[PDB]
Amino acid sequence: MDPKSLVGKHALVTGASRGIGAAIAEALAQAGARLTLVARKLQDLEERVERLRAWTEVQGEVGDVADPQAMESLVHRAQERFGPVAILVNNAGFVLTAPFLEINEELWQRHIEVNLGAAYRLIRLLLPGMLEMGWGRIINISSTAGLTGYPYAVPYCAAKHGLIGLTRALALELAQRGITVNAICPGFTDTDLLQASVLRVAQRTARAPEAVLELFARRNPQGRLVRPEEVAWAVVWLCSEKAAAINGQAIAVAGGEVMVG
Amino acid sequence: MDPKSLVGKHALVTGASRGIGAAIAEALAQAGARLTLVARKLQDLEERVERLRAWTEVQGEVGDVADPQAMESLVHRAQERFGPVAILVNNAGFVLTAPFLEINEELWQRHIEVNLGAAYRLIRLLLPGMLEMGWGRIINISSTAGLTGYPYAVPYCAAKHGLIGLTRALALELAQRGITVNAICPGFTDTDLLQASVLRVAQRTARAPEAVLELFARRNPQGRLVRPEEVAWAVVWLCSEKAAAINGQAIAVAGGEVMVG
Amino acid sequence: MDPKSLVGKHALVTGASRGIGAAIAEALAQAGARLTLVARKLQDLEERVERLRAWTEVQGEVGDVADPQAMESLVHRAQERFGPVAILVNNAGFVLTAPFLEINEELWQRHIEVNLGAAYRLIRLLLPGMLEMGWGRIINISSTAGLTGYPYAVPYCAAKHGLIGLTRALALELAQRGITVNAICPGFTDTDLLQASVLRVAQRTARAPEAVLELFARRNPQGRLVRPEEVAWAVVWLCSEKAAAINGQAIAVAGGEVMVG
Amino acid sequence: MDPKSLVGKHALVTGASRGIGAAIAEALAQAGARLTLVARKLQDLEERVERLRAWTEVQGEVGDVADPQAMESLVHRAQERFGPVAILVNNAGFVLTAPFLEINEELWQRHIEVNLGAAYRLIRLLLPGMLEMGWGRIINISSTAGLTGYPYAVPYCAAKHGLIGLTRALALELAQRGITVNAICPGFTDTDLLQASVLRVAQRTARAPEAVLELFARRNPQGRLVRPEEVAWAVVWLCSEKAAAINGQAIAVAGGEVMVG
Amino acid sequence: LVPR
Ligand SMILES: [Mg+2]
Ligand SMILES: [Mg+2]
Repeated sequence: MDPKSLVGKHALVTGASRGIGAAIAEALAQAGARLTLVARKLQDLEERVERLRAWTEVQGEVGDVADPQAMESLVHRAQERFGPVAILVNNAGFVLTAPFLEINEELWQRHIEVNLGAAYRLIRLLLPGMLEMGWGRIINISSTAGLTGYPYAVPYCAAKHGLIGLTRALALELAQRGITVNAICPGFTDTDLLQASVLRVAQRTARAPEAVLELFARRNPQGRLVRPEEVAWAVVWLCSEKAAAINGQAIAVAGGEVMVG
Repeated sequence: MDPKSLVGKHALVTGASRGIGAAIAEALAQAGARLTLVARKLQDLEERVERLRAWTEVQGEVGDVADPQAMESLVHRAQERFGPVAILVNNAGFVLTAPFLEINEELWQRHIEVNLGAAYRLIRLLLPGMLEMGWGRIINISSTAGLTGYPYAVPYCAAKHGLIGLTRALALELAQRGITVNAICPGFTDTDLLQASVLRVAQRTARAPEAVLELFARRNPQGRLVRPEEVAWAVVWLCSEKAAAINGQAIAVAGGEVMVG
Repeated sequence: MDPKSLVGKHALVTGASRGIGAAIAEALAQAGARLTLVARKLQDLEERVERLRAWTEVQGEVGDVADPQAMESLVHRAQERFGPVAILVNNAGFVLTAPFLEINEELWQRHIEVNLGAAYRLIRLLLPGMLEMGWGRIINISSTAGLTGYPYAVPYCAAKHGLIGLTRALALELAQRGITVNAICPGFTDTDLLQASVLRVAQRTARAPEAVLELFARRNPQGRLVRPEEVAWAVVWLCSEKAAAINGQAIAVAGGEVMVG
Repeated sequence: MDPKSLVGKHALVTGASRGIGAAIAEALAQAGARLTLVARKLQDLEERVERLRAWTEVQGEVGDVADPQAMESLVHRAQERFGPVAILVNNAGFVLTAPFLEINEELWQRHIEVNLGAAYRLIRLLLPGMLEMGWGRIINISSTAGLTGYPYAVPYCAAKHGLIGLTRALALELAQRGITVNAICPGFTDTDLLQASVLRVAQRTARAPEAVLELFARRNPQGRLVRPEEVAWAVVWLCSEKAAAINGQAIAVAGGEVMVG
Repeated sequence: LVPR
């Protein structure tokens, strides 16, 4: 990508304070896009906004993507300051692994609403602006669980696969409207949250954290975790005008764990 | 298949009064399975039960698969009469095509609950019986909308793709527990509901119903609609013990419209 | 199948003397099809023919499927005795696992000619007869290596994927000609050929053959090898007239190792 | 020049004088890679080399990729001038559409050798250099015919699917060796080669070339042909170190015609 | 949540 590629394009990213969302925001900022970063907590969001102001005009907003009323108000405030959103990156996730019979109606609904319902409601709010402008990019951060199954992750796989279905059908519906709809499907990514789970099980099984990291990296044929910057690289690539022919695709960022076709 | 293959196997089929569900019930009845047929209306359900009693012991139960309390009671009554369910065929569907922006929260939720949530709740209720027996078959009737996108059918594609995700993850979870979990994905099938829509468009465009049937059959490379019996043939094939190696699969019954891999 | 049995249908099966091919021939013989069994050696072929004559009219023919002149003559002799071939099961395979740089031009060509070229030439020879009759079934026995990659099996994966490509394009070309073209993709199957591949990789990775057998069965989520009868069950299912809507599909028989969609 | 990403990386591109190959060479030249451009004809290759010397050090070599002896010598000459090849883009293609029965052994072999065999031999020649350097990129330009079937293009689909199988297996084999192997699958692209295919099908189906061009653009949901720049954009994206996690993937560049997963 |  060029240094002044997405200049004058308002991009909104959810789950932006840390991990994958933070790296996506950083890659879009280095490309010149004006950013709206959405996160659940005030801590880490304001620090990310201050850091990314060195490259572009950045803004932060706190809100729960599951709450429709909170998002309807948040979207209005963000579009009032930086205009309509041209690039939307849906990066909200939730996974609680358990045997299928131990998943009650409430936990089933939470997986569906966070991983699929939130993206539906945000697209519904920002799509009129994209249609009015005649150009747009909707990028859904799904997972390898949206392309393949995992035991003990039935609700997560069902919701993430549903996000690929939403991606594919909407890509065809908006094909001749100047908007592309794509999904990026990362495998296990090296985030501060993952490093805490590695350190937790290492402290509980009397093992070194490096030995525990091997268990997480085992599914990746490259023998390592995916870096958040590698997920972000796939996102920024799609925002270019030369990526207009990329539509309805699920790009796996998992070292070969899932090989799409 | 053999004429006395599924003798002594209790099979429960939803959406059994007409179309695909009726053909599935007929094929399972000719194979010798004891049937519990679930449908929303009393009318065609009792007629189907009376017709299928010529081949096997049949039972009819009326209930809304979206209501959990109604299904919890229905399952208890059916298992009291014919014992635990060994074969579950989830065939509940709902589709209302519209532009994405014209899909309110209520309509979005209805697509998710009928096409995905109902299968989750019925599997949750009948899986303990299958685990106790050490053998079972969970067959989810999805659609080609679970494998590819269609414009103006975003919620239907999202829910049907979610049913493939549920299928895949649960197939891995139950792989060494004697149960196979598979999805059958029909394309446009020649049902009384579809024939009403073809006759409606023929009477609105001054065309013969045969010319309108060409538009519906256009996506099928074979130039015809899928027959309900062809969907049923794929269901009964999976119930055999020789189909134990078929697990986590999505079988498209669409003449080549979707070519799986 | 009893109501729509294969009586009066000439079926030709390659690699028929042992393993998957023998189980396919047995299933087709019990269904009433007249069989032409092709194999490289005379030894187990004539024993299989004598055993299967209890169910149907069987014929044995020896030949190398890689040699075009030998197959052109063999086909002529078989069609002279039992008329044109209605069902063709391409079950010729060859795999020699090695690092990519240790695969010379000769060995690369052998993988392409046995696993893909042989199916092309046999379809070219028998397709005019199927078109004349207005009905036919072409069933290509590929592998999970036709749907996913495996290290140290690059030429085998390339040739087996090519067979899926042949399957898909020809299914669309013959969609309205009464013929279905499908592929069955088994995982590791319990055969004498598998035992040779186990001993080969054990001698190359400094491991015991029992550890290699367990490693291959570990790829199958069901914790066991696929039975040849399970592959045969998927073949005979496709030959029914009720399986006319199954076209251009790749059916994985691998317990969930590969989940198609 | 500002984009200094692939500076000091020797990239070899086949089919580089015109169309997709020319756009790939242009994108790699603007990124700072030293280029070896291979084409069958001296015409247009020398002119492309002279034009691209404004951005980077370029070299032109004429040779038939089907001939192994000619390629073995060509590779030696190119590596003598610019050192070992770090990026290999296999963009050799050949398609002659016809009914399956009108494809003789010679024409079948030409499709296999040009679309699949040439990539195998070039990877075999350049992979030792990539392993020695500890870094590499193998990018196979396949097609939507490598992911789905097309009537009247059976040999092209078989060879292009085989190139995806080569891509997948080799990606796993080289996963921990610093090299990624991926395939880019364009749909109908606006090139001089496409105009020849349009004129060929028009002369064979008694239709005007304008009607054939519209029929091919109708398969693309975006209602237009893919631009060569769009295919090139997907190639250069993969060459970055931030695309190291993209391995064993097939990226469709077809507006949503094929939706990978 | 710092704006601007
Ligand atoms: Mg597909
Ligand atoms: Mg897959």
